[PDB]
Amino acid sequence: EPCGPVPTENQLRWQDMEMYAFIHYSLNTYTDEEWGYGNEDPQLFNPSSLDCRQWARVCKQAGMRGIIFTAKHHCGFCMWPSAYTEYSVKNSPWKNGKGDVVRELADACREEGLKFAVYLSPWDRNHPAYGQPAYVAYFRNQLRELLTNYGEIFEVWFDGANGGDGWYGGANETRKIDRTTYYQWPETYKMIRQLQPNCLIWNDGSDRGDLRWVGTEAGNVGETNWSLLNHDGEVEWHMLHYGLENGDSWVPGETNTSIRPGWFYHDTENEHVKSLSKLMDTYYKSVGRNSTLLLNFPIAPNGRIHPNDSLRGIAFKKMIGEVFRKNLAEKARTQTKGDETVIDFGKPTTFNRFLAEEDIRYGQRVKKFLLEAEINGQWQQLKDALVENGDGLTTIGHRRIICFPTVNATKLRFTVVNTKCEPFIKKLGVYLAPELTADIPDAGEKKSSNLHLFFSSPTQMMIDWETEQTITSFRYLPPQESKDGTVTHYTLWASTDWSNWTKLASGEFSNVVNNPIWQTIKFQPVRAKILKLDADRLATGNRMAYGDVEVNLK
Ligand code: NA
Ligand code: NA
Repeated sequence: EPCGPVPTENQLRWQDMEMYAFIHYSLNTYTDEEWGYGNEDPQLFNPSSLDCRQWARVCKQAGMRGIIFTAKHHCGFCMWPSAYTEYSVKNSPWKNGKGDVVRELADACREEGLKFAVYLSPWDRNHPAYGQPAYVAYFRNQLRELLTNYGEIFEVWFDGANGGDGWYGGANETRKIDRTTYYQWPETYKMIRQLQPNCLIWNDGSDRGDLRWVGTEAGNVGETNWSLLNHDGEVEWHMLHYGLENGDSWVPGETNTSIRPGWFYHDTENEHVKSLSKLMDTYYKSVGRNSTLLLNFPIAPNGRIHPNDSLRGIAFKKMIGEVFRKNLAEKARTQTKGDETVIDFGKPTTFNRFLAEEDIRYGQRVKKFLLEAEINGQWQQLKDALVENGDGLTTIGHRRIICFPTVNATKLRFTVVNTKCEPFIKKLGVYLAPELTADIPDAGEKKSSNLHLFFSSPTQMMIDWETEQTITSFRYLPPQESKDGTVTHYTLWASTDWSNWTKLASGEFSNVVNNPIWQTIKFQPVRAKILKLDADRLATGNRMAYGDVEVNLK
């Protein structure tokens, strides 16, 4: 009964995993860097307390259905005793060079009932022949090892990220490849299919794999999300984030992000494990937007996931269970006339979530829908409160969840406005999510939790919005866990065009160490799109830290 491209059985089961974990752990875990350069010393790999069973337990307790593990990241250090390199745990002090992290994690996923997956970085900064054909054969030999010796692999991840320069066996060169042709993916893809016929291939930047990136690391996919791409030709950013309405291939998007600002463990980020409200936001913008959530939990130098991350994951899984515990549509009278479905609760009913699912076994069909609630005898249009322009009511696909201000309503109407073919709605749901407040245990809410906060480097932090903003003040809170990167001087810029621009500040945080209270920066209202905070000397370290920041508006 189909309509446009349809997913394979593998792609259906993957989609139903809903959330699974990423785990990043490499030599740069020990150098406090997001990337390793390729000459990090394997002697660094010496955790005091490694336990892959803890990783699996933590992930399972956050509601993850599997784990994708960095068997090898960009620096090229291998987490399993490959036959093809010495740059691996064969030559680390951990278990006297006799350990295999891929094995222990595979076993632990098995023990905890989690699916297991591997990330094998195509870009390799250690290998002397990177960018030459000999590295391609090395890559495949290693991939053969991972898909032969560790049981069932649910996904294989080929990062598109490439920074050009690396140690490269001592050459210290910057090397350029043609990403469309260098890795020779088709021969590699055949091997994957042969060794692991149930495995889904994620790739970005070249030959289409079974899954696609969503074009950002922030943890969202488009409010419009077609699980389609075309098989051939270049993929624009817009196609990653929103998919392609008439794409000739089912290539569903995977929403990847970290539970911390960085992918790897950093001590200064222990205070910034994303809050419950931020993760719920990500949930609604991944699982709630026809995607899966790939949430990264990094391993600390001691070989364990940090307890902050663990506690937050549990609070997250708990809240998701609470929001969706009671489908209010279940007791209601539901009927469909034409393109209109009315859920009649029979009495005034309080809710703030709507959920629809298409039966995507038969493809993705809905292009546009409407939501109305009958409030005091009058129909009122609802919209997606998480979408800034438009009502956000376009595609549905695997699952679409719509948040809106809580209403007290006797009926809700769901209308399929536009569709490719006759829609097959497999499920409809209505729910009352509880208030997200700071005092929820382990929620970790901060004033900055849902600001788009990132750094450029350790003098400078930046904030930005989607729309343009009239900013009347800015506040800085020093770190309260430890004082390592406390900011003493500060200068603060605003901007409308990303060109850094205009200066608000010049100051000095007074007695900020012996008195870590909120610091307020005074300035005339600026219209701005971006803020820019400079650390002008850092009290005890090399990366500026903060407890929290607040941006006030008109
Ligand atoms: Na393919
Ligand atoms: Na909140």
